[PDB]
Amino acid sequence: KDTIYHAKDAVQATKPDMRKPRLVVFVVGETARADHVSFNGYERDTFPQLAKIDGVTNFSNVTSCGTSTAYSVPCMFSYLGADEYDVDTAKYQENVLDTLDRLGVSILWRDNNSDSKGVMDKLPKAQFADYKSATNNAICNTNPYNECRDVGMLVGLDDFVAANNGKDMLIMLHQMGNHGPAYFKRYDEKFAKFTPVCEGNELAKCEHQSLINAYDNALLATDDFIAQSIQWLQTHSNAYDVSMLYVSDHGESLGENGVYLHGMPNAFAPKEQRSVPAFFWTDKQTGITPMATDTVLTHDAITPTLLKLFDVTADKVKDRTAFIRLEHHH
Ligand SMILES: OC[C@H]1O[C@@H](O)[C@H](O)[C@@H](O)[C@@H]1O
Ligand SMILES: [Zn+2]
Repeated sequence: KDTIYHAKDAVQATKPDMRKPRLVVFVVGETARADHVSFNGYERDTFPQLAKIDGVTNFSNVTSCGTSTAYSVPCMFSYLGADEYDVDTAKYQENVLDTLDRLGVSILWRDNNSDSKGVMDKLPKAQFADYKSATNNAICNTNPYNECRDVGMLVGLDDFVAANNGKDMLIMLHQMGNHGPAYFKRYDEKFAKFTPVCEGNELAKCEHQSLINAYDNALLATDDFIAQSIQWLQTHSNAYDVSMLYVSDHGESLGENGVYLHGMPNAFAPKEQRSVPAFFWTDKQTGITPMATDTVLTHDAITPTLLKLFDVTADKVKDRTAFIRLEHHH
């Protein structure tokens, strides 16, 4: 079907031959709950490595648009926003990646989760890569499950930067993250910090604390993946203005009222399935400034954030709140 347009007015105010090119990693998270983030008040240190990195902003009031991967991911990149979003027609709308690609930003999507749920479908096929494959992902033999790890998506990104030398670049890394029910499979042994761990597939039959322990160990591995993603960006900070955005697609029920996993219709889904973490990191020289940590935010903030990071204006989101501010200190 023909593409329905939303941002044909979009203009990029500055080009990478007149200022530093910009390089952004957007980590599309999976199944992570805001209330299990240390920064949000959780009594366990689930993000020790991010805690040591300067310039990380944690956002304490972020609500997902939905409770599943197929529903939330397209909306996260949409112009319609959660209130007018239609999952069944999202694929035919111009989305924020379409706009950025059209204006010259090089887009890459690596996926260790499933796929882009239609978001990459209008862009050239080679700009999407399946990193659940052990012949794309070199980090699948570190665990007895032979499960490919999110950090494997960082291997060879330097090839992409070199192939796009001096251009603006936006790289999506779609995480396996905290996907259940087998939380215990989601992390290598070095992250088996909270013990004992539920290693059964029937969650209600595990002792509750052992389920929480497995879930929190999986968060430690995501803390590590985000920290290494920032470290990778930092190797490019002299030539590029580098930033990292993380937002989870939805949360997770962990036995409250006997509910497990996610995917429940928004009308009656419990809050645990909607309250998600978000982090923003940027290098000091970029001039990008985060919004207040307690700003009331939703997935609708993602599209204007991605546009602002590349100096793009679009009428459709002119009134939207982003994760980053409009004002600039000189
Ligand atoms: O029930 C169908 C859909 O309803 C939405 O409100 C939820 O966010 C989705 O996860 C679900 O798939
Ligand atoms: Zn998901």
